[PDB]
Amino acid sequence: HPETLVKVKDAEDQLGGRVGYIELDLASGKILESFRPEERFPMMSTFKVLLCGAVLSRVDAGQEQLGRRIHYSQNDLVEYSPVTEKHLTDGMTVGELCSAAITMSDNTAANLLLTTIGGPKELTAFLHNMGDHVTRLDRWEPELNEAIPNDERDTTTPVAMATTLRKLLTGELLTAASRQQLIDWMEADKVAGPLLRSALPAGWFIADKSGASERGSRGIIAALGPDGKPSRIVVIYMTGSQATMDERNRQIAEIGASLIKHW
Ligand SMILES: [Ca+2]
Repeated sequence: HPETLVKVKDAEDQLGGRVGYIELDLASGKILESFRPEERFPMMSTFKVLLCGAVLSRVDAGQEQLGRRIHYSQNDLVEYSPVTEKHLTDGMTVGELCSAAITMSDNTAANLLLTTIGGPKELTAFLHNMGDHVTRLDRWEPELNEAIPNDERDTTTPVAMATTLRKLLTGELLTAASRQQLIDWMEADKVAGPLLRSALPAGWFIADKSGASERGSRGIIAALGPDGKPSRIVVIYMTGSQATMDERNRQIAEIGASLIKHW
């Protein structure tokens, strides 16, 4: 029942640490509501959407193909690689790797993709090149995660991430086909059930990507809207608390319910 902003502040009171929140209109790009919009939070696995954005950009520039098959070895596997560990013989295409990174948060998939473009620093250059001088990626998986306190490495701000996500999903930075492919992968997210999706009514569209660090942090970026069409971008970051994963998940779910009931 509580207003979104009230619920967000409540969440922070309960969890400790900091909670960052922003809602932007997809069409206009106007900020509808926010909390700690310009403060830095760790991106965690939410960066994987940006990564595949840079990938699709290379596809649009004719420097990459989603169908290009990549072979790797057991030496390349890092923690949490549910998809890539199953394809040591047949490998995976660039498209499949992006699907795995986004829909399953596969870590090796992200690392392989990062190699195709020259590493974390090259992703940062891509961000700078599209007008995002705030967001920065510094490390690989899984080090880029968890999460030492307000160390600026591998961080963004609610408003920076939201603005950058809007530029990727709308506008002419990517071709229409690539824009659709990006949101398609996000729609198929398979590991964000307990979050915003748990509070979404029937017939609503949602495309999202979550992130998490063993202890302290949690995040979700999403494009959602009623009647099977996305109309708003929501970004929620949490960090610096000693609360359990269950509590973190619950608070996000409650913030999502407030957003919907007050749409
Ligand atoms: Ca507070």
